[PDB]
Amino acid sequence: KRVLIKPLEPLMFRSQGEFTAAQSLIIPRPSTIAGMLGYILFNKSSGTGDWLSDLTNLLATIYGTFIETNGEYLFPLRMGNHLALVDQQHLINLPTLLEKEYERREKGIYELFYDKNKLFQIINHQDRIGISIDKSTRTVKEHYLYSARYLAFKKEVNYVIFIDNDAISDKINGKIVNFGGENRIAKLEVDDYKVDTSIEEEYYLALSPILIPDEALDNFLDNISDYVAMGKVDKISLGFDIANTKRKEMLTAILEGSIVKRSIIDFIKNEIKNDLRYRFSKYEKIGYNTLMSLCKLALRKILS
RNA sequence: AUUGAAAGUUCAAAGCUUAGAUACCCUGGAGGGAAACCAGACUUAACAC
Repeated sequence: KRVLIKPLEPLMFRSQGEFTAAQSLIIPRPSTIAGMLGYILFNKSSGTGDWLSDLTNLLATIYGTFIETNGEYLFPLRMGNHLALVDQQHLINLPTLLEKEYERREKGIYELFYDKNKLFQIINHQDRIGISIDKSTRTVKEHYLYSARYLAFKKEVNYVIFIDNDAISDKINGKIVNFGGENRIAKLEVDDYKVDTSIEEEYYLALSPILIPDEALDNFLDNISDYVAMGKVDKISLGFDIANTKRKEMLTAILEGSIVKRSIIDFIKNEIKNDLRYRFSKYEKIGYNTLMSLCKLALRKILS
């Protein structure tokens, strides 16, 4: 039902190329969680060139990711190039604060992203530099000096997701998994948890990157205010497929932690023919289009 | 079936070099070899009567 991913050690979720150190994301993308879960549930017989088909077959609908620090729940929130983790008690008045007056707008939002921001109390950015040594000289092998900015945790942190199917939630319990990038470790634990679904509010929080079908890109973009009140829109890669050893895709997405307006739902519902409808239904199945209500902890997918 | 897999911050490297516990500094100042004390005490023996 509810799955807590507890990182045993600093993590690495590489983003935006490798070219001082390569930076890590705060919240891992849903493709990473889906890939770890499929890695657990894998069987070496269902192979197909469609990574997400073989991945949707291995599991069920996964709901987006947030932070459980110590009983508290933190949620991503971005204003544009400004990520933060806030407890939902500060998301309540947010829509009121959105089309509130100007100076009150900046007062409130910059009090949220700076003092109410619980990111740095939780997250440290730990640069790690490694090298490679040739086994006969015992001096650094030439050209092998790499760096990466890992995501260290000051206090114990969990990533929270919700999975619908309860059959896999038995062979997922207590598994030690290779969560993330350069061979780091996290533990999964499964617990029964109660979460509402599909509330009809006006302002939702993108818990996961809301994908855009690359057909309504111009449509969605040239009038952007109609769908997102605050957040970031960026072209993101969908990761790396283990089977064929390639990058996955690139799609414009509404980065997790954005504030979406109810209209976006109907918009996405009107711009998908059967083909890409099935495609993006799969995408949502593995966990991309997850919304939460600023009211309370109540999730819903956009299409499903 | 994870923007993945793989990769030792490793190698060489003397806390060394110059550098005086030295300079100035009286065992001196104060302090009576003094205080007390009789060169004195006393006659005895013998026989005669």
